[PDB]
Amino acid sequence: VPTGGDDPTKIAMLGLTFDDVLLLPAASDVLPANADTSSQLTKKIRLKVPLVSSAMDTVTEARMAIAMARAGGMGVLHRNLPVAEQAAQVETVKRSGGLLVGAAVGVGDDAWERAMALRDAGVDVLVVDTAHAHNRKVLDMVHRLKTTVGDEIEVVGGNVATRAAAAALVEAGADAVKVGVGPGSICTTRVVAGVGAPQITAILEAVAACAPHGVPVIADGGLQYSGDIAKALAAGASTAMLGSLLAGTAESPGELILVNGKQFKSYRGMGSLGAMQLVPEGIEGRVPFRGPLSTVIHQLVGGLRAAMGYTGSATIEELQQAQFVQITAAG
Amino acid sequence: VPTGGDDPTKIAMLGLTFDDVLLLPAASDVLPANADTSSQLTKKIRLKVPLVSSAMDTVTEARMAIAMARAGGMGVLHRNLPVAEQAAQVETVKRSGGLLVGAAVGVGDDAWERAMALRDAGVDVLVVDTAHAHNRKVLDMVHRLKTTVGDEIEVVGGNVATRAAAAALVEAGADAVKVGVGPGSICTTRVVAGVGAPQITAILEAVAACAPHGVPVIADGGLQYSGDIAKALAAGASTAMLGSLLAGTAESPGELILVNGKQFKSYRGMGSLGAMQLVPEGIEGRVPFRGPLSTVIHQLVGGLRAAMGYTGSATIEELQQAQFVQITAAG
Amino acid sequence: VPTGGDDPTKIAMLGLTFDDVLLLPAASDVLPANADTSSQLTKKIRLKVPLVSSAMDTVTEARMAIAMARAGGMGVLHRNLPVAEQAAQVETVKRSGGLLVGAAVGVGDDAWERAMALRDAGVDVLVVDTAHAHNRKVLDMVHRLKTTVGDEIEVVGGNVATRAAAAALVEAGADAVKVGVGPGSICTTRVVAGVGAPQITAILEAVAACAPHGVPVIADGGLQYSGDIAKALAAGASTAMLGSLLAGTAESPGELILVNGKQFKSYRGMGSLGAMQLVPEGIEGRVPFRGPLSTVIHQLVGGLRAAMGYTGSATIEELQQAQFVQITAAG
Amino acid sequence: VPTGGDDPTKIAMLGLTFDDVLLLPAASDVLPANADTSSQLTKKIRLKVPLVSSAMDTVTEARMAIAMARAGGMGVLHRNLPVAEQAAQVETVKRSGGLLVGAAVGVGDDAWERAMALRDAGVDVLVVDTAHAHNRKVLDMVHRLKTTVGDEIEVVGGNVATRAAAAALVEAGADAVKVGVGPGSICTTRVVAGVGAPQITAILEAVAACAPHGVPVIADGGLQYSGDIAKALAAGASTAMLGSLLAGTAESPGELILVNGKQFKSYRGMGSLGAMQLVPEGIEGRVPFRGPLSTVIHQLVGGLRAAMGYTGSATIEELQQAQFVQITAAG
Ligand SMILES: C[C@H]1CN(S(=O)(=O)c2cccc3cnccc23)CCN1C(=O)Nc1ccc2c(c1)OCO2
Ligand SMILES: C[C@H]1CN(S(=O)(=O)c2cccc3cnccc23)CCN1C(=O)Nc1ccc2c(c1)OCO2
Ligand SMILES: C[C@H]1CN(S(=O)(=O)c2cccc3cnccc23)CCN1C(=O)Nc1ccc2c(c1)OCO2
Ligand SMILES: C[C@H]1CN(S(=O)(=O)c2cccc3cnccc23)CCN1C(=O)Nc1ccc2c(c1)OCO2
Ligand SMILES: O=c1[nH]cnc2c1ncn2[C@@H]1O[C@H](COP(=O)(O)O)[C@@H](O)[C@H]1O
Ligand SMILES: O=c1[nH]cnc2c1ncn2[C@@H]1O[C@H](COP(=O)(O)O)[C@@H](O)[C@H]1O
Ligand SMILES: O=c1[nH]cnc2c1ncn2[C@@H]1O[C@H](COP(=O)(O)O)[C@@H](O)[C@H]1O
Ligand SMILES: O=c1[nH]cnc2c1ncn2[C@@H]1O[C@H](COP(=O)(O)O)[C@@H](O)[C@H]1O
Repeated sequence: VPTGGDDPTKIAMLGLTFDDVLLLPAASDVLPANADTSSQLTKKIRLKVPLVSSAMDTVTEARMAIAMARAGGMGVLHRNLPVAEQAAQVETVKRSGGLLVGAAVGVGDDAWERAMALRDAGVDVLVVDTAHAHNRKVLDMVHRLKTTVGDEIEVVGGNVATRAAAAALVEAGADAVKVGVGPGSICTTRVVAGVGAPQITAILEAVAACAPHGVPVIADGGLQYSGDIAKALAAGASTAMLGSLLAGTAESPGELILVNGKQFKSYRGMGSLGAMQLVPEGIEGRVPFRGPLSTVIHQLVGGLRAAMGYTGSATIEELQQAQFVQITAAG
Repeated sequence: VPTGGDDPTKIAMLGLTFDDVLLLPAASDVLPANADTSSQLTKKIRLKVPLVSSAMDTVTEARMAIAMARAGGMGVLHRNLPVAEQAAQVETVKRSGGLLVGAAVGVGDDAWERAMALRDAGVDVLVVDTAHAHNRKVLDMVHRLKTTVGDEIEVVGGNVATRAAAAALVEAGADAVKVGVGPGSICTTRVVAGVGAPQITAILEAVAACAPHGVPVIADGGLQYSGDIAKALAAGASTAMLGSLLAGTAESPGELILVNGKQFKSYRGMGSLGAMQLVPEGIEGRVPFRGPLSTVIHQLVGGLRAAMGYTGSATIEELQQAQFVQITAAG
Repeated sequence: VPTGGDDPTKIAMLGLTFDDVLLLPAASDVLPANADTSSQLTKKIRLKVPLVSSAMDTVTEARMAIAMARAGGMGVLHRNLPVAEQAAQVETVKRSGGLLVGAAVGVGDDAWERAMALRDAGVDVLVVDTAHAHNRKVLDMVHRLKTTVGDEIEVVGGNVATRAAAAALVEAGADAVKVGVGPGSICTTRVVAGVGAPQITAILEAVAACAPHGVPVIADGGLQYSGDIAKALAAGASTAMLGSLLAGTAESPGELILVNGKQFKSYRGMGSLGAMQLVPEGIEGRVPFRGPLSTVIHQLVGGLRAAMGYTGSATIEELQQAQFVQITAAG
Repeated sequence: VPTGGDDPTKIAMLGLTFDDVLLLPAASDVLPANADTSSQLTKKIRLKVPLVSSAMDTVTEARMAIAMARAGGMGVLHRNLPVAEQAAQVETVKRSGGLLVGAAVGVGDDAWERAMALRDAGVDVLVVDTAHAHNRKVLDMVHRLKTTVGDEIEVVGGNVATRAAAAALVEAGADAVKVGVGPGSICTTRVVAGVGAPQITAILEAVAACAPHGVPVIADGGLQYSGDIAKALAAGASTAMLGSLLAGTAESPGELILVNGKQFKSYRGMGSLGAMQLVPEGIEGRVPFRGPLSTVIHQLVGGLRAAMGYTGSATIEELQQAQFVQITAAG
């Protein structure tokens, strides 16, 4: 084996991230303005815009979930707060009309009670929200939710970064599989634990397990540019979950911060010391202030529309069949 | 598949840019001073110097087109201005002697009228000027022009970045095919849409479709150094179109700008907010002031001549047969 | 041969370092808090924590060896000092309870006398401490020690970076093989001599020779993050030796240094001019002050535990079977 | 073809530079102090130290040639000066004892007269000094010199970067072949002409043509560290020619320059505007002042000796059989 040892499987794959690839232009009769950006969030729920906001306490509370739903996407309410409060945020979103909303739950002691309170509040999507879904506790939670409230509520499981892990969630009954172990902008898992999976390869592998069962993949983490949304969907994801790209917006939690004449907002990992309050796997940082969500989403969707025009993709299902070119460091 | 999924065609190629390769020296009896730099712009038009200036409003108006023609190349007049004015710039270039000149047209409502006004003004080359020529509207425009005014006017189509797209333009009747989707110095398509094609690979692929039909390829975008001109031609292009490298010159539109003691000129993408006035795919920037065009062209051609000496290429047609070595990031 | 010449063996391998790989998550029922971090230092000695401190005069004297043993690892006392003093440091560590301790010896004139004085002082591990163990003098020293004091003392040999070199140490009787030629943070061997071996590949190759004989591999040098510890063990090492990561701690030799408002400690290679006092193969540098050792070890072990959770490794022997993904420069 | 087009030979090789490889340690009974560093400069001339100074007007005049010879290497006197003066510098070196000395000649009108004046002055080595030796004029000059003065004078030809070019020089009668097109620290040929060949691959290819005919290869350009000398020799070169590494020394031409409190000397390409006085292929720069040559050579040879110890190379001929590991950008 060229890289050492005698086991060809020790280094299992070459992992590509978004920056490693570009979408190739293809024959197109699709104008960007006329592309259909709708896509499956879950087996039953289709969004007008294939974007959901991260379940983080510096990204999604009720204000963000309302704005996301109104822009045609969805918010996933974070779970770093009392059950009663999270449930009350779900109610607040429902007070603002017939708006879709999701909410995160863990697999800890209080997770089941949280899930039931969220169901009672009228939540549409429960997101079983872990760093590692390839685990019997997580698979059991997904399965139990699906068997208990699955007729009325769609159940997302995550996160995973391999084909086997995605397959396990599918078998447990997940209505969507969320992909991303280690790629987040505020993530330090790669350096703390040495664990991760570059996101284009992780998506390609998860989709290989999920698409044949009609289960949509949510690409979660590592998206830095609107072009990354198109790349993630072309790799086969059906939606993208965004943290950093939405944390700078007016609708995200937190105050404006002024440093050296420029405006920022705080953005922190849910595994940072601050969020957990220990061996943290995220940092506390800041992102540039970006203005209203509606405006940010317009630009992100605009980039996606451009990609759909270049690739001749009339729908997201067509974009999922687009081809890449791999690029070098020089590119 | 080592990079993920089970489809070997999902990642279709490894795309190389100029910085990824060097020309290998070869047996040579060619002195740089004696190399013949002439090359086909189109099937019928041969230039003394294989360089044309970009159809951009911070690169080519009448002054630049005149200087380019006099230096042995050609200018392509930009189309971000009224039809009457563009036509009047064509006339101005013709007032300055028997000088070749080209002009850009789109495929919009006013494009046909623009094309006819340019023909009436005496234009030599019409450049159907789009970001994505692999499209029925663009192919139809090329074909219609070629069938209508093709006896007197050469018709260039672009831009493309794949073999299939180049083949389509050839079949539509293009007299030259322009290659470059995403490589421009002021381009943000790669980050906004996630779309692009590294230029050495794009040229190699376009040439595979164009050379067998005797259709010249114009390498457009991404050329940063005189050495890149030689690389582009060696990959099989017949001419290079330059934006950034010519925008700093006296003959380009725009005033001198002084910042921190150094001289610059503005250089902006035609897809920047400023040029379009929205989801822009270019930036507004600045380039160092470079002095007279004649001097810049002398240096660029000097570098090309050096390459022809090292590779033993007496003509551009010989240079098109030269070989590369691929280099690493360290190189 | 694509890279030149006609000999496929001239460039023998593609060498990967820690930064080139990530651990892939796998099915897991292992909680990080419940993982067993114990591992073989040598054939007979098992540590609670798979970490030993470098035999360097800015990393390990008696204070560090005591703290390392108490944290569940071990210190290797440096040998840049008189025999009587090194022996006295061994005694000092033994005065502090039933604590494991190692000590370095060379292969020079005084090395045997040093080894015997260390044995008399009660040392548990002798580390034959060289930059290049693939040498008859080094192999002879290992063998002689093992045949003379091997019933009571475990004998480590190093350093190596190839399968053949590791095999030679195994045959000489080593109780552990230490791997690392050129990877240290303060090392300049790569630039001075042009010699080295990227550490993931070096570990994979050494383990291929050592594991079949039940000889543990100590990964020595180049570990910059807690995640690198997990990577090294997953590549098949049984323990990691740390210099830079422990040199910033309270228990390391040397005073606090204040530069530009921040706190540092000096950290220097044993092949630096200063340490040898000439063609040095190390630098004299500084590392950020890190606080108490106990705290640093907690964080390092915390990262390892996280990796064990993600990979489903209940023990270090299980972690040694984990798989990698290779990543690109972009990642 | 993965990188584009249908011709597998268009991109002929993957070119490695020094930074792309490391020497692998091997079984060794060689102490660095006892290695034999002697090596063939030409078929007949063996140096004690395998180093020659570049024929550049900021590196080698009589003072440098004397110091190089005394250190066991050789200087090549530059030719950017009148014939009478260059000849007088050769005489000056001969006045200082039985010291070896070389001198550069071109292939221009005055080159033959220069060569004869140098022969009359007692030169030992004539270096036919060009940027591209794969040329009938250069091959003819080499052949004519060898047939005319070859009994008393060794004739070096260069530069080349391919197997074919090296083969041509061998057939012309060269006593050594100098390798390096584009790698020099002050070289801009790579960006001006787009031409070059990474030096490890260039050496491997040249050696494939030269070693079977018993013709030594001189590695010229791109050596930045003492470790690069060992790499070049291991790739099969017999000596290394140094510009940048020797330009900072007391014995090089030029005055000390003080900028921002630090000491430098000027170092310029022979293809820079300044040296030629136009399309330059070198820059005018500065290098840190390094002190006496004797000291610099001691450190360079010290690094080489270290490499010989690590690789078990008792002689340079043994070092030429050493193996590499290829490293990644991360390494
Ligand atoms: C505190 C939580 C959440 N984060 S996080 O906030 O940083 C985080 C949140 C969401 C997605 C993430 C995607 N990649 C990295 C971290 C992500 C990391 C640590 N953590 C775990 O649950 N770790 C863990 C890991 C493996 C296990 C296990 C527990 O028990 C069985 O096997
Ligand atoms: C405003 C124009 C021109 N630019 S530009 O100014 O930035 C630009 C100009 C010239 C060459 C370019 C080479 N690469 C990138 C951009 C380039 C980009 C956006 N644009 C389009 O026409 N986009 C578009 C794309 C695909 C389509 C489609 C329209 O309809 C069918 O399929
Ligand atoms: C002074 C000592 C120790 N260092 S060090 O302090 O920089 C050093 C110490 C420990 C581990 C190291 C891992 N890689 C690099 C250097 C390391 C380097 C120089 N050195 C040698 O012994 N060199 C040497 C090399 C090869 C030989 C040989 C001697 O005789 C036969 O073959
Ligand atoms: C002025 C001289 C010397 N230099 S230099 O000073 O920059 C230079 C000097 C020495 C080694 C060099 C190694 N690589 C690059 C440049 C090097 C470059 C330009 N030059 C040439 O002779 N160029 C040339 C090239 C190819 C030809 C040809 C002439 O006629 C036939 O084919
Ligand atoms: O602390 C953390 N460490 C690692 N990943 C996190 C953490 N907090 C949230 N995440 C994940 O990172 C995603 C956001 O990534 P981003 O959009 O690149 O910033 C989130 O949706 C989570 O999946
Ligand atoms: O706004 C833009 N975005 C992307 N490409 C552009 C834009 N404007 C012009 N171009 C193309 O970029 C080329 C100039 O590239 P440059 O020489 O690298 O600066 C032009 O000839 C166009 O093909
Ligand atoms: O001067 C030196 N040059 C090269 N390697 C050294 C030197 N001194 C110590 N080492 C080795 O570098 C290891 C420390 O590496 P680090 O943890 O990356 O700083 C040590 O355990 C030694 O194996
Ligand atoms: O102007 C120049 N351009 C390119 N190569 C040069 C020039 N002048 C000298 N050289 C070559 O560069 C070598 C020095 O390279 P260096 O040791 O990397 O600085 C010289 O021995 C020449 O072969």
